Amino acid sequence: IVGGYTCGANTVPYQVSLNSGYHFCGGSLINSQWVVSAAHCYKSGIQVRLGEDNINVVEGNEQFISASKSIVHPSYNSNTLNNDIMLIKLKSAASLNSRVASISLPTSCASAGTQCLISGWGNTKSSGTSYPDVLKCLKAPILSDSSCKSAYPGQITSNMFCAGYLEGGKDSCQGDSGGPVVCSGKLQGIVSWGSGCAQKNKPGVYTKVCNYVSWIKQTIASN
Ligand SMILES: N=C(N)NCCCNC(=O)[C@@H]1CCCCN1C(=O)[C@@H](CC1CCCCC1)NCC(=O)O
Ligand SMILES: [Ca+2]
Repeated sequence: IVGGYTCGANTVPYQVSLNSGYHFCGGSLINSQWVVSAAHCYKSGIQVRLGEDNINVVEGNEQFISASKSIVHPSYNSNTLNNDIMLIKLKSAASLNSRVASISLPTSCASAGTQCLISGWGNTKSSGTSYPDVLKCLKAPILSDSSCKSAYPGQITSNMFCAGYLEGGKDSCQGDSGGPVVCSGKLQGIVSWGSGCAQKNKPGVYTKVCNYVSWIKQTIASN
């Protein structure tokens, strides 16, 4: 997260860290047994880490659970990142508590202008590399689809939306992938892609979760 702020230990209890010997992507707990992340974060051998703040220090509120199965969206296109969403099931249910909680799915999509909270352990430098060990947060509004499509001509589909600032300075970045974009208490987005980080006229692009609610519900009930 570039231009963001330290969230504060466990203030975003639904945030998860996907670990394969190291943290490689973020994710969101939707219930005691299921996590939603980005399809491009797909990998074999994933351990889901919950109740995390500093990812390099065992602080006492963590829950480390292995993934039993991963399901990438049937229409995921790795070339364009359209349908960038994947569901991960935990080998055993997590114990929900004040520091480990699930995030609600949207009943409807949000509109441009709505403020959202994006979080992660990704790079904090636009022109450089510096990875924080504690969770970073960023408040940013959903931008109009016209602003989004003007920035990325011919690359934005109906399954995507832009969020951030056209002036640059604040944006998600490498390492934030798969992380949550929560607006009005609902999971509205998943950190997907962008062009660099915090660059003028190059906002972040996110998977539009509201379009996948039915798929999510059907898939988790049958697995
Ligand atoms: N930058 C912002 N605002 N948010 C960070 C999102 C992180 N996602 C990626 O880096 C993804 C991860 C999967 C590989 C690609 N990669 C990118 O962002 C690519 C985007 C392109 C990949 C192929 C489909 C078209 C878009 N580029 C990164 C960059 O431009 O720096
Ligand atoms: Ca820790």
